[PDB]
Amino acid sequence: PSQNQGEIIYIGGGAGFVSKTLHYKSKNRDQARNDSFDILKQL
RNA sequence: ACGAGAACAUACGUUCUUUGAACCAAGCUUCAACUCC
Repeated sequence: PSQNQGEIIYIGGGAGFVSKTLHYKSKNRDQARNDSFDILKQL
């Protein structure tokens, strides 16, 4: 389902952690382990 | 047996007349009712 135009945004319907945040800038790996530690280490 | 004796510096009279504590000025700026399992 991408890319259609693409004019798509996520409105806050419980769309997810990575929808609400911004820090998948600017690589796949270090940001994934960063928020991995950040949310699911302290919980 | 005094340059002395007697003699209110007194009477009358509004600190009073006219005068906006005013003029200008957004309770506003930035925010996802949300994340996780």
